[PDB]
Amino acid sequence: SPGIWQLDCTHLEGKVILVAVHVASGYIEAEVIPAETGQETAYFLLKLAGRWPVKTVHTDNGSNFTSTTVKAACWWAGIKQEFGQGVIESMNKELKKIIGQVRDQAEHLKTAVQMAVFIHNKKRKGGYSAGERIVDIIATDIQT
Amino acid sequence: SPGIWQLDCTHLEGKVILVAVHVASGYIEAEVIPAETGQETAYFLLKLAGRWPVKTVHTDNGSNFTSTTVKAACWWAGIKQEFGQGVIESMNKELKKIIGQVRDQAEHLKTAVQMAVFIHNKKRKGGYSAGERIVDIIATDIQT
Ligand SMILES: c1ccc([As+](c2ccccc2)(c2ccccc2)c2ccccc2)cc1
Ligand SMILES: c1ccc([As+](c2ccccc2)(c2ccccc2)c2ccccc2)cc1
Ligand SMILES: [Cl-]
Ligand SMILES: [Cl-]
Repeated sequence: SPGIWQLDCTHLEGKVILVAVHVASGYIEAEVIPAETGQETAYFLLKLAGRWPVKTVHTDNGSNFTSTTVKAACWWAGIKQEFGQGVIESMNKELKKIIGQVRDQAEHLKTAVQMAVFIHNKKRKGGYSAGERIVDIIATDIQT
Repeated sequence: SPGIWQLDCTHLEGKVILVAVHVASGYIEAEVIPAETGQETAYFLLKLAGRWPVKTVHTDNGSNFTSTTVKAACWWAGIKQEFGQGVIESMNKELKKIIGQVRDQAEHLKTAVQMAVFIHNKKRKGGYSAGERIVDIIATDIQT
């Protein structure tokens, strides 16, 4: 299902990392956020939905989606919560693994996170990359 | 040329808006940044290059790309500066136009910017939208 995304937060170095995964492809979008709050979640959701066709979002922490600010962002962008596993578990530990490997390539964690996203999305696995798969899935979906 | 992006900053309400446009499609990515600095430009460049295949970036303010931090981000991500107009002028005023129209739909400007990106990218112009065009262009490019 091409419009389904998974969104969670993880923690590293006293900071919070919001990680979104496009389920059908394994492509990730991530941001280091200053605090685990509804405001940050809502702003990220609105940003993502303007960049990719987001129809439903799943999470492993349902409480992350209860705040008025998150519900208003889902309302405006027309997102609904996905009510129904292997891919997502493998992308987050793999993201932390890649972060660990490039941590010394930047001063700040936020920089290393985006180096990790870049490596993850371009890594051919075979054997296309997640980046190649999301664009194929969406482009195929557009054309009927 | 599918890997070319244009990046500039604009100003509204005492704030700075970084606007990136994928030249061949008119798709936009934008962020309200706290300051017009090399650090913010570099972080945005690294983020963008992990999400789309960025080969060259053009700007209407060449000085925006001279800081060690921006050059290091371009080095790491393998981006080069594009050395060689209608589309970009039409997207920024159009973004400010859409922002003006939704400004009262959110408290903060940063929220309205991302509502404006969302509307812009989904607007069918015919007659596909910029979002549809970038995915078609990239997916076509991948497959030879
Ligand atoms: C490999 C080696 C060095 C960096 As550099 C850097 C800065 C502090 C500690 C360790 C590495 C870097 C550039 C941009 C953003 C984050 C880190 C770096 C290396 C050479 C010239 C400029 C910057 C990246 C990859
Ligand atoms: C993010 C930014 C704005 C809203 As609204 C609102 C509009 C004007 C000033 C302040 C907030 C909102 C409406 C209803 C319930 C919750 C939030 C909003 C109102 C009307 C149209 C679009 C958005 C929601 C989420
Ligand atoms: Cl850094
Ligand atoms: Cl707001």
